Amino acid sequence: SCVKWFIYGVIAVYICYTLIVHKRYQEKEELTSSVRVTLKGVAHVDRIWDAAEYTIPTQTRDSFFVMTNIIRTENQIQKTCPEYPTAKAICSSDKSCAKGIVDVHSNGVQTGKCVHYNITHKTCEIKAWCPVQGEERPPVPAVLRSSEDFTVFIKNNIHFPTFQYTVQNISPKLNTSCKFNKVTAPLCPIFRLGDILQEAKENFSEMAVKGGIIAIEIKWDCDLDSWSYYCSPEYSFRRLDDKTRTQYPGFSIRFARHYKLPDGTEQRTLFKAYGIRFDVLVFGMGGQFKLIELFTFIGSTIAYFGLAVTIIEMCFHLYN
Amino acid sequence: SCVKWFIYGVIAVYICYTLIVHKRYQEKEELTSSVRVTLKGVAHVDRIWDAAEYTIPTQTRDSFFVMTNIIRTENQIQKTCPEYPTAKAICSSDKSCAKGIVDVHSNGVQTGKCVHYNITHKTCEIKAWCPVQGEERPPVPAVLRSSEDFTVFIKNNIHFPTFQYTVQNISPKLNTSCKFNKVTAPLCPIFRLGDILQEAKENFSEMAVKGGIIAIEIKWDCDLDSWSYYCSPEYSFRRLDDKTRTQYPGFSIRFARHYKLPDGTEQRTLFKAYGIRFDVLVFGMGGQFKLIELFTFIGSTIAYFGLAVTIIEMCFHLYN
Amino acid sequence: SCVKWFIYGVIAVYICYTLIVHKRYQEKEELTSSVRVTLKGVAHVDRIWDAAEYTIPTQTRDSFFVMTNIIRTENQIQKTCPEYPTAKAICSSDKSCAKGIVDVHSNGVQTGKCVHYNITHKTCEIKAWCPVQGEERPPVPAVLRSSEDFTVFIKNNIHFPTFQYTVQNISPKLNTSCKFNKVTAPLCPIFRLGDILQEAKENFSEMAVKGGIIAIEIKWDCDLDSWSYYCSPEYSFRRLDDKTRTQYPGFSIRFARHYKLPDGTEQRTLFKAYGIRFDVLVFGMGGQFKLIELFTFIGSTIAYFGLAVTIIEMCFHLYN
Ligand SMILES: Nc1ncnc2c1ncn2[C@@H]1O[C@H](COP(=O)(O)OP(=O)(O)OP(=O)(O)O)[C@H]2OC3(O[C@H]21)C([N+](=O)[O-])=CC(=[N+]([O-])O)C=C3[N+](=O)[O-]
Ligand SMILES: Nc1ncnc2c1ncn2[C@@H]1O[C@H](COP(=O)(O)OP(=O)(O)OP(=O)(O)O)[C@H]2OC3(O[C@H]21)C([N+](=O)[O-])=CC(=[N+]([O-])O)C=C3[N+](=O)[O-]
Ligand SMILES: Nc1ncnc2c1ncn2[C@@H]1O[C@H](COP(=O)(O)OP(=O)(O)OP(=O)(O)O)[C@H]2OC3(O[C@H]21)C([N+](=O)[O-])=CC(=[N+]([O-])O)C=C3[N+](=O)[O-]
Ligand SMILES: *[C@@H]1O[C@H](CO)[C@@H](O)[C@H](O)[C@H]1NC(C)=O
Ligand SMILES: *[C@@H]1O[C@H](CO)[C@@H](O)[C@H](O)[C@H]1NC(C)=O
Ligand SMILES: *[C@@H]1O[C@H](CO)[C@@H](O)[C@H](O)[C@H]1NC(C)=O
Repeated sequence: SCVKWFIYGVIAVYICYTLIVHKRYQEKEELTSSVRVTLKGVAHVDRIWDAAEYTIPTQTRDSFFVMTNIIRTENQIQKTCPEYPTAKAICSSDKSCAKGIVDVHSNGVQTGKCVHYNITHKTCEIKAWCPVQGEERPPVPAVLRSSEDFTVFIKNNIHFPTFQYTVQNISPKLNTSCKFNKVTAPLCPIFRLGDILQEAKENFSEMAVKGGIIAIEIKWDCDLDSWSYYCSPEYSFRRLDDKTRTQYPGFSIRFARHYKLPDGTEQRTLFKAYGIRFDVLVFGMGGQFKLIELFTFIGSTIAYFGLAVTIIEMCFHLYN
Repeated sequence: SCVKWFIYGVIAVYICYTLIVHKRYQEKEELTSSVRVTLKGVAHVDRIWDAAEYTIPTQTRDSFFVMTNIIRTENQIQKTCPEYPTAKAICSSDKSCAKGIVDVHSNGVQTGKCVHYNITHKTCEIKAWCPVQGEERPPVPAVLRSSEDFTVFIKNNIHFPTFQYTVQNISPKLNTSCKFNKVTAPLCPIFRLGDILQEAKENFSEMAVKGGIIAIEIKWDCDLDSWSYYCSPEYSFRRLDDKTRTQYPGFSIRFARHYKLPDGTEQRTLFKAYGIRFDVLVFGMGGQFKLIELFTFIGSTIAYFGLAVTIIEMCFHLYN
Repeated sequence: SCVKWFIYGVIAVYICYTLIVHKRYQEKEELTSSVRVTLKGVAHVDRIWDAAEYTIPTQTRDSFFVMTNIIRTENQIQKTCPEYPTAKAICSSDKSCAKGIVDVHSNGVQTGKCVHYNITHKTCEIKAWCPVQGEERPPVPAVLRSSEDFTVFIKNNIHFPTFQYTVQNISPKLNTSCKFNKVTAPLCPIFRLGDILQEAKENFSEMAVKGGIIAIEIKWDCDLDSWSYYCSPEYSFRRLDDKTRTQYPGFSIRFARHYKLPDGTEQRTLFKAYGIRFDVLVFGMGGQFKLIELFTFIGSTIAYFGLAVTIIEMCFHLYN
């Protein structure tokens, strides 16, 4: 009959483990998140890149983009010019150049003339925004590599609407001259971009040349009970784009700045901006004591394990 | 006896409660949402602010931004100038200004000289877009406070792909001259921004100074069965950022408008636009009768509670 | 006595079915996704529309927007002009035109005078960006209808962080000269926009006039076990806005390009750009064998079905 009370002890111990460890006495709710970011830093290389230059106006609620490398082509006007030298765009004679837009890779409608691109090579003439943008190989060191030293301030506000409870990842009074540390300052959400790529096992200088995608994962697992109150974030950092060269890594945005000359003709300045798009993913759950939950758990285990206790009871009776 | 059939009655009543109240006969599916917004309104304050002035192009699917307050600094050129005099940017001598150092408060790379801003205030000289933008105190009544009277038309379309059923938050014929009221017109998705912030227990005049974040929460709980058909939206409104002064509330975007002067050198106009970012959160579930589910429920409860019945009959028969 | 071991066989075959089909030996994990898109194509209509022209800078992680139809109003200056002829704006005499307080549909503050719009009709004078933008009905064939032939390259990388495993929807070495095929080339995520709308049962020519919303749904159901390895995406395509005359379909963005005249006064060019906003929705789950999961399943079925077996054993003895 020792085996019997061993089974009873196992059942009781399991019910208490489930109750306490899994907190079956509390209601759970998924958090509702709000993220805001503010960038600080300036790079002076052939131009002064403050935040207004290396950012685009942010209406998104979960991500933000920092420019790390730049290809700029200025004062381009709609006219005729040589195509950029592409396998299908290089020509020896006008017979190679078909009229109109031929493939999706062209920057303009082809006139059919084969015209010099540089001293050495010829290429198909096109009607386009001229001169066509032609580095195509981003600068050997990244232009805005200095962005490694920029800092980002991530204001994350979490809401449990049922519990009417709100938390943020900021200490009650925060000294700005702080840098995030897992143990010493967990409530300092100021991150050096280089440090972020560091925790993601990535080399900023290398990644900055062609861009990429970094996920800032903020996890909240919250107990709102007065006994054992824990509600604080856990950050992890991960690179989301395949780093391998053949698999098309990196990220860039294309944009233009349009101008009008005194004559009235429109002229534009075309940017291809490689950069890192940071995706801020905030998931989490929170729980709080509720009587209805405790009662339903008690009733549930009383029913189920009450049936188990009686069946095991009669089993030991009927056979011994 | 009495206690036995009391237990059987409790079991039967519970199976019925579960079946009907929890609708265990229907398959449930989580909705997939689509939001579009269109803003209407004009403010005449020193300039004519129509939608093209007080919004930025919205490619995001979950949110939209309305400008409420504005700081503009015009005709700034890349050169050297004094930093803006903010405490901890002030200096008496050149040793306080480190050379080539970008600090959290600085708008440019420091030259290392300490230079006059006023007669009275000296500050670290920097290479930056000059003059530096230095209000840091947004206009005392909000510039676009009148935006309180703008209206937003929120077109929400939800799909249940399994059920191949689609719903919108718009009445079958909608008069534009309607304005949302919780009870009188629930399917009028035209909202006065002031009314939204009112529903969020917030003062538009106050919030318009430094900006903020409002969540427009659209809840759908849908029964698609013909005998009890309910599928209509439920709106709630909540401010997501802590409004307290010390915890860094508000929201803004920085952007610039670039021009070129005749010599070709760049000059830009820098905007710091405080405003409200509205985040449209659409959550929801819908359910529809399915035979496979009803059969699974009947089979499940016959199995489990059939075993329970055999326990009570056989086992309590064994005794007495 | 045959019925008893028939019950045992049904239970056993069911345990095996659940184990194998539902893969109860696997830990399951929800997907973490990353999408990048790149647009390629050029349209020649009165101007050269390359990607910098028909797109807006995209910082969002789940969507992208292509312009299909355009209304442009150039050289708009703040001054007085007639309102656009909308029902509430047409007037025969000055008494209908109220001064100052405007309507939500007005483009500027009213002077209170009733002034000529055409030869034929008059309308209320306003202070606004003049001339007001007045087609209100987009061009009868869409101006950028040719975007049908543009291609989009959708780079999707999914991560299972617990299993430390990542996949992408791109073949291991991919030649760009591929076009997506459901069966022949499923790992070629290069789509012609026309073909996208085709798969969604939509006509690009038709949709291009007023725009709309297309959902590109990428589903991953992944088994990472070596003996049964499947991890590849399946795409579906759906139009999210109700295709119907009265229920307000279509999509557009408003933006402006500001210029300065030699005088220094502001001049702007106002765009209403109709287009298709494509939403890339990536959901999925993946699973991998884990010993703790298999053990918890073994223990659970031993517990539950051990009680069931003893119950029916006691029943068959005690009664027949
Ligand atoms: N990425 C970042 N890394 C580090 N710190 C950051 C970062 N982003 C923001 N901060 C700090 O956050 C403070 C509060 O900024 P916040 O109000 O949220 O947004 P803004 O900086 O746009 O200001 P605003 O809301 O418009 O008044 C800023 O004020 C100040 O320090 C700055 C500040 N400044 O930004 O210039 C100057 C200052 N003094 O004393 O000169 C004091 C601050 N402060 O105490 O927070
Ligand atoms: N924020 C808002 N608050 C209130 N109503 C809004 C708002 N946004 C849109 N509406 C109304 O919604 C009607 C349908 O808008 P819709 O046509 O989808 O708008 P878009 O700007 O996308 O234009 P489009 O359809 O592309 O030509 C509009 O037509 C009209 O009333 C407008 C309209 N208008 O100028 O937009 C004028 C009009 N009269 O009578 O002059 C009648 C309308 N109407 O009855 O719907
Ligand atoms: N929507 C699209 N439809 C079809 N193809 C697309 C699309 N988007 C991108 N591609 C192809 O993807 C190739 C790799 O581009 P990717 O690395 O993703 O981005 P970027 O082009 O910005 O990179 P980069 O800055 O050049 O390193 C591009 O190179 C090329 O073909 C282009 C390319 N080009 O973009 O100009 C020229 C070329 N030749 O031979 O001239 C060969 C390519 N190629 O083989 O992939
Ligand atoms: C001319 O252009 C072709 C195409 O890129 C290139 O291979 C060649 O090196 C260029 N020659 C000069 C003079 O730069
Ligand atoms: C100096 O400039 C700062 C700018 O905020 C101001 O606080 C101070 O009163 C000014 N004093 C004079 C004399 O300009
Ligand atoms: C006059 O303007 C109104 C637009 O409301 C239109 O009904 C009418 O046909 C126009 N007549 C012209 C263009 O002569």
